[PDB]
This record gives sequence, C-alpha cells and structure tokens, in this order.
Amino acid sequence: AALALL
Amino acid sequence: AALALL
Amino acid sequence: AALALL
Amino acid sequence: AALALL
Amino acid sequence: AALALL
Amino acid sequence: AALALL
Amino acid sequence: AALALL
Amino acid sequence: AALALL
Amino acid sequence: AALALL
Amino acid sequence: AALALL
Amino acid sequence: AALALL
Amino acid sequence: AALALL
Amino acid sequence: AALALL
Amino acid sequence: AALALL
Amino acid sequence: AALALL
Amino acid sequence: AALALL
Amino acid sequence: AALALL
Amino acid sequence: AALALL
Repeated sequence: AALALL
Repeated sequence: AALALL
Repeated sequence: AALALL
Repeated sequence: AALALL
Repeated sequence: AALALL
Repeated sequence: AALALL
Repeated sequence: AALALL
Repeated sequence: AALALL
Repeated sequence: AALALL
Repeated sequence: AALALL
Repeated sequence: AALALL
Repeated sequence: AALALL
Repeated sequence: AALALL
Repeated sequence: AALALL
Repeated sequence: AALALL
Repeated sequence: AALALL
Repeated sequence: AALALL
Repeated sequence: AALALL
C-alpha cells in the first residue's frame, strides 16, 4: 500500500 | 490532496 | 485499487 | 475532483 | 470499475 | 461532471 | 455499463 | 446531459 | 441499451 | 427500468 | 432533476 | 441500480 | 447533488 | 456501492 | 461533500 | 471501504 | 476533512 | 486501516 496526504 | 494505492 | 481526492 | 479505479 | 467526480 | 465505467 | 452526467 | 450505455 | 437526455 | 423527472 | 436506472 | 438527484 | 451506484 | 453527496 | 465506496 | 467528509 | 480506508 | 482528521 502507498498513501499520501499533501 | 489525498492519494491511495491499495 | 487507486483513489485520489484533488 | 474524486477519482477511483477498483 | 472506474469512477470520476469533476 | 460524474462518470462511471462498471 | 458506462454512465455520464455532464 | 445524462448518457447511459447498458 | 443506449439512453440520452440532452 | 429508466425514470427521469426534469 | 431526478434520474433512476433500475 | 444508478440514482441521481441534481 | 446526491448520486448512488448500487 | 458508491455514494456521493455534493 | 461526503463520499463512500463500500 | 473508503469514506471521505470534505 | 475526515478520511477512512477500512 | 488508515484514518485522518485534517
């Protein structure tokens, strides 16, 4: 899994 | 922005 | 699965 | 924008 | 499935 | 706009 | 199926 | 506009 | 089936 | 079935 | 507007 | 099923 | 707007 | 299922 | 906005 | 499941 | 904003 | 699970 909050 | 690869 | 909120 | 690939 | 809200 | 491929 | 609201 | 292919 | 509201 | 109120 | 595909 | 209120 | 795919 | 309130 | 994928 | 309140 | 992946 | 309050 790969998660990003930008 | 919010991104997810699952 | 691939999710994006922009 | 909201995008989903499932 | 592929969903988009723009 | 709202698009769906199912 | 393919749906569009524009 | 509203389009459907079923 | 193919439906359109324009 | 397909229903529309416009 | 109100749309339904059933 | 697909429902929309716009 | 209110959208549902079921 | 996919639901949206916008 | 409120979005759900279930 | 994926939920968003924005 | 409130986001959940479950 | 992945949760965010922003």
